[PDB]
Amino acid sequence: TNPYARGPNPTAASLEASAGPFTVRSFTVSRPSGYGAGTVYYPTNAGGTVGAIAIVPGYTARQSSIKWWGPRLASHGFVVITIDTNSTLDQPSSRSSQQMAALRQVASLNGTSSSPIYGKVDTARMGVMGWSMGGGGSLISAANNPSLKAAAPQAPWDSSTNFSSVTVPTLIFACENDSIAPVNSSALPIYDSMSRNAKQFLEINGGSHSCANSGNSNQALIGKKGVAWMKRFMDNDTRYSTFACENPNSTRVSDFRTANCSL
Repeated sequence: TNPYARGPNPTAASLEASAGPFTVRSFTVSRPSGYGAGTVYYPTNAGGTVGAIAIVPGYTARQSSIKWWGPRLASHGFVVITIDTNSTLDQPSSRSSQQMAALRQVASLNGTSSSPIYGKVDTARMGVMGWSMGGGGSLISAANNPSLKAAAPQAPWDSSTNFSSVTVPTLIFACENDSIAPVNSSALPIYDSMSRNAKQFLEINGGSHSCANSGNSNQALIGKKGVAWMKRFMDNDTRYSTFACENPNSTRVSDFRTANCSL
């Protein structure tokens, strides 16, 4: 038995719903250490300790842009911290440092008896997500921290597109009609550069730069893929191999690629 498997056996319907099986609670981090602000989402009675995911917004943006991932991921068995950065103008490298500082504080809170997540986290199993410059920061986090178990940035941008060192399983959400971080100069070159990992490229048909943000029109598919990826690679949970690695064969997807990802 896989010691990290949590929750009921997945179905397409349960992964496409607005929330999974677990009840979610949240709190604001009182004294954030190394980043601007944080909200922690966590499940009640997930059946064991769970991995932690840190999510960072883009340039000029705040937690609201990426908030929907908190309850969505937490309700399937993850502790999620969404952050504001020290300044909304921080660059991707600074976003990566703040993302890792947020994970370090979640690990610290796991050992803090007064914290609602006391004893709820497996601090050896962490993942990174983020939008735009926060997506580039997530790739920087993966490159610099290969002990991370999964990355799933959305519409990523960085000055450099070369992430060939990344060995962390990485799902790239891309937005077909992005005019801010255009797919052909950002998300797709980033994806192509990664030769050392399990990876996936999922481009949302007709999507603008904000196509995976809170309030987007593809939460069923995007949330299914995000949860399935984190389940498969943070929990080593082979019940999610098909969901994580399959082509959706959906009109909502304009481009799908995957490598080293077996059904």
